[PDB]
Amino acid sequence: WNSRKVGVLGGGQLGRMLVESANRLNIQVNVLDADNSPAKQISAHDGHVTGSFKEREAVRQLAKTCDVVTAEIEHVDTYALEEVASEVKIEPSWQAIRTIQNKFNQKEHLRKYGIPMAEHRELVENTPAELAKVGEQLGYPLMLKSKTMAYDGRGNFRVNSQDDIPEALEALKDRPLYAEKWAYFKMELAVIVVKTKDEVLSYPTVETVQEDSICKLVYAPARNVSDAINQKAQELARKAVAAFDGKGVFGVEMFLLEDDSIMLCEIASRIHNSGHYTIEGCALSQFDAHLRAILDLPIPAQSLEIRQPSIMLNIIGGAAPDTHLQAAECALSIPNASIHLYSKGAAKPGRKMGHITVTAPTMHEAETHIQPLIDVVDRI
Amino acid sequence: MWNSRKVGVLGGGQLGRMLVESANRLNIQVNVLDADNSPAKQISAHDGHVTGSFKEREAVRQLAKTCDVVTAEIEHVDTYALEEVASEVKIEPSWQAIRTIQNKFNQKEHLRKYGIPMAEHRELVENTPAELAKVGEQLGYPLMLKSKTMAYDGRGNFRVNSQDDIPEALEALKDRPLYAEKWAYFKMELAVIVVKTKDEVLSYPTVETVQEDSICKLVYAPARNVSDAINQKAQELARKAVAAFDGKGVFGVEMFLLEDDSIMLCEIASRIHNSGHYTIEGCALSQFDAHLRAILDLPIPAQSLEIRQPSIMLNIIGGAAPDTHLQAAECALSIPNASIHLYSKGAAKPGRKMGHITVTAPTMHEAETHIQPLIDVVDRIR
Ligand SMILES: Nc1ncnc2c1ncn2[C@@H]1O[C@H](COP(=O)(O)OP(=O)(O)OP(=O)(O)O)[C@@H](O)[C@H]1O
Ligand SMILES: Nc1ncnc2c1ncn2[C@@H]1O[C@H](COP(=O)(O)OP(=O)(O)OP(=O)(O)O)[C@@H](O)[C@H]1O
Ligand SMILES: [Mg+2]
Ligand SMILES: [Mg+2]
Ligand SMILES: [Mg+2]
Ligand SMILES: [Mg+2]
Repeated sequence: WNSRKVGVLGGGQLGRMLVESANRLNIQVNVLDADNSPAKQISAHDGHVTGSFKEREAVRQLAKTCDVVTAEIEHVDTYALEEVASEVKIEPSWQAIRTIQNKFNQKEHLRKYGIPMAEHRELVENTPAELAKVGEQLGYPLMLKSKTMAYDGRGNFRVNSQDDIPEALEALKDRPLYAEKWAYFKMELAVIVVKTKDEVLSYPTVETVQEDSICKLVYAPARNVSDAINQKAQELARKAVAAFDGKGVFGVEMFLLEDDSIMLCEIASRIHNSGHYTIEGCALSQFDAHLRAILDLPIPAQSLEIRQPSIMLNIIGGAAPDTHLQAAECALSIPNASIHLYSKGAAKPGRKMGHITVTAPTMHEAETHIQPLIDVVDRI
Repeated sequence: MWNSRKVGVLGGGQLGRMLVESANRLNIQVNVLDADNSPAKQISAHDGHVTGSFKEREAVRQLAKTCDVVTAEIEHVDTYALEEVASEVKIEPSWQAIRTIQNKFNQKEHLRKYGIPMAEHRELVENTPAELAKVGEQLGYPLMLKSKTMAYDGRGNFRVNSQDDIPEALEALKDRPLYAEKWAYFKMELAVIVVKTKDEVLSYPTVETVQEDSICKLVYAPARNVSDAINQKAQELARKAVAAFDGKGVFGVEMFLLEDDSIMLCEIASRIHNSGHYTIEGCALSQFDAHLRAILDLPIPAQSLEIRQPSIMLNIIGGAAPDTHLQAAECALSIPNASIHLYSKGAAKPGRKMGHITVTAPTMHEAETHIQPLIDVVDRIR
């Protein structure tokens, strides 16, 4: 069962956690990324392919040596993937990844399936006049969005008023964009879905908190949220994921609106930051679940249940190249703190350097244990 | 710079591997001393590892020259090279400790003065039936004939039902230093994992262990059906045993619970032990996380070794077939809340510890129910 070889496009922390799981199962993983990547570092064998998963020919080498190829990002060359689909299984599917990696197309496909979402207008002209018109239809503020290559919200620009139109466009020059109606959410939610060969399952709904457009915190499960909203959100995520072909873990972002209704923010065709808490909080982490789904191995549902309330805090670079080691050093003394350093090295501000996951029998207790670290992070 | 230190591990097996697993999470470098491609090395792709044996003087010397601290994943190492190197590298736990622990007759003779309860025993100065018998005549039958040295998985012990048994005994444990212990009729076996640090002595809760063909099979944590009085008594015994040795690190203590509720020591392991594998999922800080911090003087918050939910651990022991462990692993895939750990040792040999499965649940009763089918399976295959 475990003699197959899994190829992973990307060798960052996501790829790494993934390799932690395969290692557990003695399943070989061949990472395609820079030599030395966080993920090649815990997997000492010769099967790895050095290069970019944006580069056609490497992806080609990866493929020809693997039984299944998967990705640890949604910005991979799905055309290069399309080429080898003859040679190797690809999961999830490259069409699904293709639709998904372009934020506008993902939304329009989803619309066919009736998924609650924020209204938007594709921007064909990229002229301040075109945008003014949208503004009139959608109102301010508006969230100007890049369709592709999007992450950490570096390709998004909040347009508060007709007057920011120029800064917005200068900000997001040379890209296809769409403008989306503003989501007045009271909380951001996320659900990790496991799409298998036969079913679509999900972990419980959690609460995500981004600072500076970057994920800073996750509370699992979501604080002050009725089991119903929880289910609803889950139920929604599963349905949105089902509109895709292929297997594996999908990260689903959502918005909790003031009336407690739910809208989809965006889907990620791969294991995702919101789910790192499953390492310590559930029987099978999303990494475990991903491997299993793409190789058709059983996935008991109770294994995706949350064992104890957990709170995950990302370690993000600050200006000083050690800060991440500062957060971690502090972490060493937080009770019930589980520390994950990414072995990326020296920090660049805003880079994801590691994460700390804290558990306790109750959320309150967990919040109490981690505050001091949260504090340290804020201050420094 | 706390995690910039380098850790040398004498031994690259499953235990060292799990140690590496912890070091990896803290991004701490570990230089493994063992054969190329050993389990621990496989998840550690750097060029610092040492190729050779933990029983080998110079290899041990070489490794030492390469790190800040040397620790071990096994008891059977050259404590004479470590003594040679003590002025060059910190070694934790102490080489003297491992030196004493590695010889079981010496370990127990050391503990006798610290007043630890244990079985009566007699060293065998000659491995002559003539000798074994007079011994037979001193502690009665049946008795456990045991090699003081290179012991594991009972691969060095023989139960001696009686005199007719003798010759077999000697032949099985031929050309080894031996000792003989009076039989211990326990009503159950228990173990406590202890951690010695620069300023404290911590411990995990007591668990119930179950051996089969003298190899550890399962672990129930905490121990089922043991009064509160018993766990304390157990915790104390263990901690008392540990205290008789110097060094920082994790130690495992195996005890016997007798019919009358008294506990006697079975053996103490100078390092991470099978009894604690459940800590990976049962606690915030695993025994492996604990060991690394202890030896590096890093904080170990106490609440981090408290158990989160009941758990049961089961070892995947090889059988006649060298792929059966995959069969157990494979059945595990379907057990609810079962976390599979496979060691990457290759084809199985009989009795080899191939990997382990850990199942947790809000209650032991539920953990047991989940696990049963897996047990049923492993047993079929025995
Ligand atoms: N219409 C909107 N209204 C309000 N807030 C929005 C809107 N779109 C985005 N946001 C805020 O922007 C954040 C980042 O948006 P998004 O997830 O769409 O960007 P990204 O670059 O895709 O991020 P990621 O790092 O997750 O790939 C959201 O998590 C939410 O906080
Ligand atoms: N006197 C004794 N009476 C009865 N059983 C005994 C006795 N000594 C050992 N055993 C049985 O043998 C089991 C394994 O023996 P022991 O730990 O001494 O050997 P070992 O080779 O050191 O094994 P390991 O290091 O793998 O634990 C004990 O757990 C116990 O159940
Ligand atoms: Mg995104
Ligand atoms: Mg997002
Ligand atoms: Mg032993
Ligand atoms: Mg033992």
